Amino acid sequence: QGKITLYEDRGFQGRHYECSSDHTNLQPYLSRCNSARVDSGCWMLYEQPNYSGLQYFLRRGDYADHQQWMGLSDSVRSCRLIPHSGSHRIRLYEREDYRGQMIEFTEDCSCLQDRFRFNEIHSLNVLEGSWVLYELSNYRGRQYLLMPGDYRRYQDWGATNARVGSLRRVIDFS
Repeated sequence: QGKITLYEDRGFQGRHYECSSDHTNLQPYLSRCNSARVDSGCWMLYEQPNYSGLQYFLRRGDYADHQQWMGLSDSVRSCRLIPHSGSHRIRLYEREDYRGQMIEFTEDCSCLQDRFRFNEIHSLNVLEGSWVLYELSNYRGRQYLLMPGDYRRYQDWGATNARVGSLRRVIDFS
């Protein structure tokens, strides 16, 4: 299991709270959360409560500022713990309902354009080892979490589109 420490203020100060399980409302404990520390496991922070807004992928390490975990927007009133770390297999599909060209990955892909021509995914099948799609390559944009399941559209993970640049697998071992 994962275990992080979130601090209402940066540099790990002010009020602090340790979460070892999925949460939908941290407002009562944290009013901001400008920094975080991940001891183990992969955690995701949501700008909105009940995971209803933007998400930030966090991994084992120390973050003294939000902008470090890709915090595009301060705040953060909820957080979830990402399960799965065994095998990592996923089958991205061009069109919805697993239609059109398909490609399967089993590791990190910094540059999809090298493995899959299409620059967007409108569906995918995650068998194991949750994944994290990135709008662009070199992981420097938006990020979406794909838990183990069956996706037939991009709206499943609440996305503005399908545009995909890269993808990684979530590991709690590291």
